[PDB]
Amino acid sequence: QGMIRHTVVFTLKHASHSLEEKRFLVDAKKILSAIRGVTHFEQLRQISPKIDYHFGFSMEFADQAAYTRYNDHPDHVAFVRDRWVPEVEKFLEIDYVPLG
Amino acid sequence: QGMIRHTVVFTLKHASHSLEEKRFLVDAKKILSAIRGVTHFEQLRQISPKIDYHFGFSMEFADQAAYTRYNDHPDHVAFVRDRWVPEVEKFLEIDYVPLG
Repeated sequence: QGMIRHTVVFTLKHASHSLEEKRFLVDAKKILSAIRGVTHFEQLRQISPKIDYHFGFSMEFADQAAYTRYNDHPDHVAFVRDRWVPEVEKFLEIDYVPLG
Repeated sequence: QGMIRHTVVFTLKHASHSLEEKRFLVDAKKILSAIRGVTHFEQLRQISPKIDYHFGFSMEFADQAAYTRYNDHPDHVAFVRDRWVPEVEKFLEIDYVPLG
């Protein structure tokens, strides 16, 4: 079936430009980009005024197997439990594959 | 300020797998990818079951000037008036710049 582009757009509970915000972004990058199968991990600022999300993470997986293996990796599980759930205010997951 | 990744996630009023759906996608690609400043135009299928959008378009602009010039291009204006507004059920625009 092929390549999957996994993305998440989000807003944190932390104040804009704070050290808490910086630390979430810096730590997420270090942790998530190190997981086997994660490719082209990018941190983004969301700039459209129409939707109320401040940031995004984007990455690509060779296939659904790699995506599932990332999701279930202990480092990802720990990150979601210990950082994402407590610090993220709101989010949308948007995953893509090439049209076909 | 730099590169802008312009994306739109959407659902059409047309039935899934129909010729009307095919034609919207085929024509959007031909029209939009030909506009000066549009780079890496990609048509995508949205696959997360959590959000109710079927497709996405993604493209990149060198800067905000190129983005604005695409938006205001007669071909884009005509496409939005004649195809997007009448055929799109719902959508979200999510634009990104590199964090940073």
